[PDB]
Amino acid sequence: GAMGQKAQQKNGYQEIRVEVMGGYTPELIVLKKSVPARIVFDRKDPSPCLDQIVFPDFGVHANLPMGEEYVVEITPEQAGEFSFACGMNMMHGKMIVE
Repeated sequence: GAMGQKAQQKNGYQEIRVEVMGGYTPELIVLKKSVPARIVFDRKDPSPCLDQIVFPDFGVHANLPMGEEYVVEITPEQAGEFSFACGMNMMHGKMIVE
């Protein structure tokens, strides 16, 4: 039942809305390669483990505003299995670049 979510392809860039409520809604986000992609993190739950988000495969660390959405713009120049989480051995977020 662990199905992934495909991001929407816009005019030259991709976008995906990740509903943050007790965890990450889209367990695995699928995106293309060599294309600018933005991840929209909508904070619905004021969970402490969801206060900050860091991409260990991109080197991007940002904070999420409660009651609002924070977008992370990245450029996947390599095809493979990527991931995102908060802290270390916690949360669950995967990304697949074609």
